[PDB]
Amino acid sequence: MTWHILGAGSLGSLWAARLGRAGLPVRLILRDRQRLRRYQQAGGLSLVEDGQASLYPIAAETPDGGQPIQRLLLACKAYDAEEAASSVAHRLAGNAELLLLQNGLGSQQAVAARLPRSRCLFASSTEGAFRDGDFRVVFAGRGHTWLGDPRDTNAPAWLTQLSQAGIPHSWSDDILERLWRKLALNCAINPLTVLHDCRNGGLRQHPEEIAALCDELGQLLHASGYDAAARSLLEDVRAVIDATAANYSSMHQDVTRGRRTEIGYLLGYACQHGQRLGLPLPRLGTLLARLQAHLRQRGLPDR
Repeated sequence: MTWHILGAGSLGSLWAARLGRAGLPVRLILRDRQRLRRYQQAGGLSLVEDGQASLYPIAAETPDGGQPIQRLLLACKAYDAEEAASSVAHRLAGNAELLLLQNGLGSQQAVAARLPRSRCLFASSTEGAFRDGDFRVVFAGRGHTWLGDPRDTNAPAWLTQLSQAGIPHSWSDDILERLWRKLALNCAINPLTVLHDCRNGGLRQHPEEIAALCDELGQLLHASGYDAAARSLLEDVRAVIDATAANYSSMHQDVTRGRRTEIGYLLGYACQHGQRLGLPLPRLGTLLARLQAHLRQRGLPDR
């Protein structure tokens, strides 16, 4: 019944604002008591829509106290997901369901294995949101979220509550195919944007590099049972480049801001998966090696 929100991701606050303002029970799970004290001083969660700011006084708490968690939304970086879910594992009720809003792959399976008695649903979202302060989030762009569970493919009954809160979603009976579509899309664009220090539109000047990457990424999708994604991957990459030509990729923004990237769940996960299939991916291998060396050169982690 209650929507417990864990993680400091921008999407978690956007979900919490829409869920709470629609009359659904929502409870924020903040990091520590110091963070809870500052949230109470701010008075609630501030959402910015088209320049207009609104204050949503959602109830909040810390992982140690509170009621049993039956439904948890995990919205954090992929490298923080396992550590975050384990901080509230003592409050999971057995019938608990987890909605994992992490980019890439790897962290979802790690959380699912760490919490065997809980149901971990996978999510892939295109909604844009960024933080402008400790408890202030800007609704940057409308998007769509795909939900699914590889272990239990039947849709839950609470999906209609998301419709009431205006959260666009679709239940997919093969959520792994959706996550692989977006991961292969990330590997073809973001690594080159960091190495070349350019906007996504600048990748038009490297057509053969894009084609060779999608070639190996297409073989990786074919070897994993995702034929439809592999055939349209190249034109899908071309469409995203033209649609986001003036934008800097999310990984380009992470590096320029001196922060850790999610490479361990994007290009690093792809090359890892190709090795397990015995599928050689040399171009992605050197691309991964150049990206890791690029990160280490600036004191940033390479995983």
